[PDB]
Amino acid sequence: MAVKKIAIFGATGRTGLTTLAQAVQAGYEVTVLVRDSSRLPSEGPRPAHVVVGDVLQAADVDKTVAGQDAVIVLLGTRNDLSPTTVMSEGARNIVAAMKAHGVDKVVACTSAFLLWDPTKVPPRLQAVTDDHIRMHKVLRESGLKYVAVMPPHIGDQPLTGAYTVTLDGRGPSRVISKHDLGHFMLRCLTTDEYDGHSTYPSHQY
Ligand SMILES: NC(=O)c1ccc[n+]([C@@H]2O[C@H](COP(=O)([O-])OP(=O)(O)OC[C@H]3O[C@@H](n4cnc5c(N)ncnc54)[C@H](OP(=O)(O)O)[C@@H]3O)[C@@H](O)[C@H]2O)c1
Repeated sequence: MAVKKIAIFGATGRTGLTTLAQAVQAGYEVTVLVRDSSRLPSEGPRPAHVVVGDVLQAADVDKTVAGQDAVIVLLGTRNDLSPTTVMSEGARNIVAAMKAHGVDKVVACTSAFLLWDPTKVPPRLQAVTDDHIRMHKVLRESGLKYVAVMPPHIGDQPLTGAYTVTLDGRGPSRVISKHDLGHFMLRCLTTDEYDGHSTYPSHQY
């Protein structure tokens, strides 16, 4: 069940690339903000609008949010586990841009670790999780219609469209395919029922 319009942050990442592809195939008119467009597939279905810039730069974010109906956030740091503020700085700029333009809907990916007992989060992942927590707080405090997508391990299994979604939020499987995760990000554009909730998509493959 697919849908049509939007801006994607993090479209060049693992989940971003398939979310972008699914969004264009679905019929969405998609804008992306990318640091470097050579990381978009010079092949795959082409976004309506590519803007080159940095989510840390407010004016770049403002340009990419202008005129959108909703915002999808798949920012991340790849396999870099170092301390970072990119996601929380990005979220702050996204919130400011959404407020200025009257955009209300943001679907943003952090991590299922925000649903764990904090004493059980793997220490090596704590610096990244800290910035996920910072980003989530920014989005919660914004008062915008915010779906918090908190996935467990992101796998590479093909798209099923058959995953489960648990609200607020633990969840019985510890994996979600990147393709199913992107499918779910876009599904969240089709309904208000997850707004203000945390969501944990998962599946057994
Ligand atoms: N198992 C897992 O890996 C797992 C589990 C749970 C949650 N998560 C979280 O899920 C999210 C998505 O992960 P993923 O692996 O699909 O993403 P990823 O491969 O880490 O991609 C990160 C994306 O963010 C973009 N980005 C980074 N810094 C930026 C900046 N300053 N300005 C603009 N764009 C920037 C990257 O662009 P560039 O291409 O220019 O770098 C890329 O598009 C991440 O937050 C991750 O921590 C991951």
